[PDB]
Amino acid sequence: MKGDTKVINYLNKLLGNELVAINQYFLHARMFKNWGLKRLNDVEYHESIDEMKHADRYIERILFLEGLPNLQDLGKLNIGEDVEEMLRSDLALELDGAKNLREAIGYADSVHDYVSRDMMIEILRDEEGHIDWLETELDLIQKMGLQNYLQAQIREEG
Amino acid sequence: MKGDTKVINYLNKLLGNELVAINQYFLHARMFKNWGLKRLNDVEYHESIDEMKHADRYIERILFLEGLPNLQDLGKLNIGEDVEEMLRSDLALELDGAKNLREAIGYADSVHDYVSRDMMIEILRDEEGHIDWLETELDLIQKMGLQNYLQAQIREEG
Amino acid sequence: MKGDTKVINYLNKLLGNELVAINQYFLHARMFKNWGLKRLNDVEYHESIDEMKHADRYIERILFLEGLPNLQDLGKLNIGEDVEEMLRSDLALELDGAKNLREAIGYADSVHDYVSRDMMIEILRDEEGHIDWLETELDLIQKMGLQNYLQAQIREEG
Amino acid sequence: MKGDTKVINYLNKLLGNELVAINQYFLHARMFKNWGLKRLNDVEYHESIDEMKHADRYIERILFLEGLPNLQDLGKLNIGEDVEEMLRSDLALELDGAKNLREAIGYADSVHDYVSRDMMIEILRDEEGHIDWLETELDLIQKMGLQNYLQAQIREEG
Amino acid sequence: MKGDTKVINYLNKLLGNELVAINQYFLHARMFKNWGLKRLNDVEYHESIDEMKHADRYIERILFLEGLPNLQDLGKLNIGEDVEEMLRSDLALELDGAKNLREAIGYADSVHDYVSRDMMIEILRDEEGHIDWLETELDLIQKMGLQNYLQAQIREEG
Amino acid sequence: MKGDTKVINYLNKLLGNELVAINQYFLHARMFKNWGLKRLNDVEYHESIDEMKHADRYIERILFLEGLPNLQDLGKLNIGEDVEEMLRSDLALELDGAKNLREAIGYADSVHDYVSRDMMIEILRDEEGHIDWLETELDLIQKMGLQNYLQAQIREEG
Amino acid sequence: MKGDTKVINYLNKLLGNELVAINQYFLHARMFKNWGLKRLNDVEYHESIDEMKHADRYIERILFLEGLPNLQDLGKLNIGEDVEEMLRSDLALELDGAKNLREAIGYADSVHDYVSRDMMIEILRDEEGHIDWLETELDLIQKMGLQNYLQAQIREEG
Ligand code: HEM
Ligand code: HEM
Ligand code: HEM
Ligand SMILES: [Mn+2]
Ligand SMILES: [Mn+2]
Ligand SMILES: [Mn+2]
Ligand SMILES: [Mn+2]
Ligand SMILES: [Mn+2]
Ligand SMILES: [Mn+2]
Ligand SMILES: [Mn+2]
Ligand SMILES: [Mn+2]
Ligand SMILES: [Mn+2]
Ligand SMILES: [Mn+2]
Ligand SMILES: [Mn+2]
Ligand SMILES: [Mn+2]
Ligand SMILES: [Mn+2]
Ligand SMILES: [Mn+2]
Repeated sequence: MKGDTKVINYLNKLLGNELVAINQYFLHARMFKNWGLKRLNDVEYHESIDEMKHADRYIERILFLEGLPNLQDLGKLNIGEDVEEMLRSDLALELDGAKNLREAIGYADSVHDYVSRDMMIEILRDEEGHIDWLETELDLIQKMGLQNYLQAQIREEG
Repeated sequence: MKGDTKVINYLNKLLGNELVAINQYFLHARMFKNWGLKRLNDVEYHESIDEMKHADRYIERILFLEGLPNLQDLGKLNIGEDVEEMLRSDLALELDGAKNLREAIGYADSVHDYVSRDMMIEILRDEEGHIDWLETELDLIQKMGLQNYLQAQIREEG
Repeated sequence: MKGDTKVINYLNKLLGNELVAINQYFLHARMFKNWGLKRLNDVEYHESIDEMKHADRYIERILFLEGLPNLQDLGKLNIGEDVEEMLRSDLALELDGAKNLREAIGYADSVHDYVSRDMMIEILRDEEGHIDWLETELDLIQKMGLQNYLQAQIREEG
Repeated sequence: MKGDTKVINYLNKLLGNELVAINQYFLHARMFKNWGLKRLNDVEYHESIDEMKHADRYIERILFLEGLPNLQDLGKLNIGEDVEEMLRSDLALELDGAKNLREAIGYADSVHDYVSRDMMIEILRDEEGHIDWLETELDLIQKMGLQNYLQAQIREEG
Repeated sequence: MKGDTKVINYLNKLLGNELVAINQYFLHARMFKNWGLKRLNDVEYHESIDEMKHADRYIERILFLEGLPNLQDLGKLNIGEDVEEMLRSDLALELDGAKNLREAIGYADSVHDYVSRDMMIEILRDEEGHIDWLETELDLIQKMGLQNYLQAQIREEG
Repeated sequence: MKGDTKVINYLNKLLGNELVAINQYFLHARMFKNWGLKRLNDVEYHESIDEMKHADRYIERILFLEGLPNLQDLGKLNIGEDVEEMLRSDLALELDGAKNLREAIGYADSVHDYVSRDMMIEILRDEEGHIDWLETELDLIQKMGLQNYLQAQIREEG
Repeated sequence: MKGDTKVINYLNKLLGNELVAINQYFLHARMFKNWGLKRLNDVEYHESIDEMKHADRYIERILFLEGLPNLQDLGKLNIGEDVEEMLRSDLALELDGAKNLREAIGYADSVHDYVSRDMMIEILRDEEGHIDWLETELDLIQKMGLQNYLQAQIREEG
């Protein structure tokens, strides 16, 4: 079905954001894994899989709307050297994505693409949830201290 | 454990190949899906997941060997406009990867990194398997004709 | 138990026929498999296993009758280059075997070896069944056309 | 996929070895069976089926590598007249096959056909296992004496 | 089957390494157990059992190859007085074994003993895995501090 | 808890005996296995595991009693060249161990270490049981003759 | 049955020791419980129940031996004010009981009351086990520090 051109560009810009989040969350998960920090490996791997699934939703909507998914442009990953710096790059990436999402949702709404808009509010709701996890971890590091925080990651939660 | 520097570069060059195969196989799967070609969507999606799992094996080996995984450089995707052109870009990508793998396996062997070498022979064995599927499909297109070939893709196999 | 010498030679001549049918049906099954023609791989592999089991019945009867099984002389395989030519070499091999069987059954009967005779009528009944499958396929190729025939082989029957 | 010509010849030379092992192990199994030596019939029949499955692996690899399987040339079977002579022909055949395999594995490795090479190391591992069984039986015949050895074969093991 | 003499010596040298690892890992497990450090007792006991099973693989290969297993020469155990010193003697023993293994694998390969070679790459892969556990523990001790590290060992993981 | 010094030395002398029994019973089991003598492999492997478990009981008692387990001194193994010679070295080792145990039990009793004493009477009871098996086998070899005895070992008991 | 008078007095002296251990372990369990230290409540409550069951064994043996159980004399409880002081009073009580037990076991043995003697070696074995737990806890308090030790007691082990 023929979509609005500027909705298709927002969808590609947003898909482009997911492509860096997938790679950055996946490499952080495996870095935490290699350090023995199992709980951090499991939560970050899951966030990686969520972004994978978001990228898949945009690829499919762009194709239905008769656009072309751009999987060729990868933005700049910010890895970090320690646990706290790694969790802050992630919080910062999420905060930018949420910002681009707010803008795209408002545009899709103004051109009456209500289905693309609802897709994006669902993805925004998942991003606000990752933002909540990252903020609480970063605070817990300050409150219990890094050595206590690292000790809490070596066994997995349920 | 400290790995050989040139083994760590081969592992990153190879990881870099998987990153384009993941994106190119995933976008081809979803293009076939949008066209109604369900069987082709299912096989190409599975190949995408295999490359995902290969990329994960290299990320973990590079980290143990004390190197840094490069998830920042994405090579050039070659998408294609029709079914046959899409399957040929995939066969060509696989044929190059197999070529780089043969070279890396030989080097890892000469520096006695037998575990990195065996990991790569396993991945090479999976790639030869994707090469076999792609070659047979491309031949079947010539033998039964494209309209018959497209008709065979609209329901999924088991 | 001491068998009739000429019955033991018919049994070896017939065993010799099964040894080429086993190899020719097995190589055709794997050729069809490599071409993507799964239904043809499954039926020809099964015919190969039937001939295997026939060869086993003759080996055991020749040994009871105090003869020596000849597994050393392999006749000339006629492979074929395409689907239709491959199925016609098979039909032709079966038609010759059935001819040698008719002759051996009549001889075993005239020397009163009724058990060797009944063994051979059972094997003849299986060969007439392979002849029926091969003839119907060769006719279906003419009636629906080769491209339609090849399309029907890519998924397996039940 | 196009294979190295000399790898395809080693694969055919090896397939040719399996074709005599299949026939020689199968006829020995049925000879032991006719003599009442059930345990020897069961182990030799199983070795026959293993060679069958090895021959199938080579036929499929040669076809993928774009060669032609040679199922037309059967080498010379060495049957034997008694139990010990029969088991020694088998040990001798296995010892030759292992020798040709060592040579082919080294060549496949030097042309970087690591998947054909690994296939052959797996088959070599099964052949070393048959070599172990045959050597132990031949020693047990000397240690307990032939009449005791024959008595041990009349019921099947588990 | 008659093996290469120098392969049989590498196999005995390597068996000799496993005999000290078995005793050193077993005594460390029981020392950690006596100190209340249950998680460390369980992981080190399991490593002890792996070495037991490796020693068993070499004993059986040397016997098939017609050599004699040397279970009479025990090298020098390095026990350690505290947790960190104990884990570093283990890391150091593993690093030496891996070094002797790399050398033996290359020799077995050059004499074409591909089955003894593959046995050793499998054992090398298990040793690289123990090396990974030991390195991560030694780093976690530095990152969370010894009192936090000791507190994490008093209950067992799953 | 602080143990008596001479009790801790008896416990180490005894642990030292178990370390040769473990290695001598394990190598005899695998030699019988390689010869085809399965029943003898299973019983001797089990005796090896019992000694393993005895060595573990002494290591743990010495540690509680505040001593140091000596796993560094391995005595002289007496392997043997044939079945009967191998079983007699085992009977002789057991007979010595039982002798050292009788002496240690009496000493532990005189210093009132009743728990170390009871541990040792339990281990003595297991050793008298291995002595019974070895004596009966050695007699059965004389009564039925070696060729009959070897024939009885080729299948496993229950 | 009429017992030896001095065996009956040792049995009452020992029963008298269990009566203080029951009360001291039970009050310590409930004190740890009230402080939130659940793991310490569970282990000390179980030790209390073991002493209960020991007191029951002595009451029954004294009655069979025709003596009178003395449940009227309670010795002096040493409670303690903090966690470490409480665990040391317990270790000290156990160490005295073990001392009286060693003496009684030797006397019962010299008058040939082998059944009363074996009853007491079983109880001694349980007391050495409580001694092991108490010593390891007291060391863990020094090694991980009291605040880490108290944090580890707030959830129960399995
Ligand atoms: C173009 C970007 C990618 C897309 C669109 C994508 C999509 C997916 C999807 C849809 C799944 C299945 C999710 C589910 O469980 O329901 C998946 C799984 C997975 N992906 Fe990706 N992925 C991408 C990139 C990557 C990369 C770079 C890696 C990193 C190595 C990766 C690793 C994985 C892994 C390990 C799994 C789990 C596979 C399994 O065992 O099932 N993916 N991905
Ligand atoms: C002397 C000729 C041969 C005889 C007498 C023979 C006999 C047999 C028999 C009795 C079986 C078991 C049939 C059943 O399932 O009940 C069998 C299975 C089989 N044979 Fe043969 N065979 C012969 C040659 C071959 C050859 C040349 C190949 C080709 C590679 C082959 C491949 C197989 C395979 C793949 C199976 C199935 C094995 C399994 O997975 O169970 N056979 N054969
Ligand atoms: C010549 C060296 C040794 C060899 C070849 C050896 C081999 C084995 C094998 C094959 C097993 C069974 C593994 C399984 O669970 O699958 C085993 C178990 C065991 N070994 Fe050893 N072992 C050796 C020395 C020792 C020593 C010195 C000790 C230390 C006291 C020991 C203690 C044990 C224990 C406790 C088990 C578990 C037994 C059970 O409950 O099943 N082993 N060993
Ligand atoms: Mn997202
Ligand atoms: Mn997110
Ligand atoms: Mn790949
Ligand atoms: Mn691939
Ligand atoms: Mn037939
Ligand atoms: Mn037929
Ligand atoms: Mn074979
Ligand atoms: Mn074989
Ligand atoms: Mn090892
Ligand atoms: Mn190891
Ligand atoms: Mn013992
Ligand atoms: Mn014993
Ligand atoms: Mn008590
Ligand atoms: Mn107690």
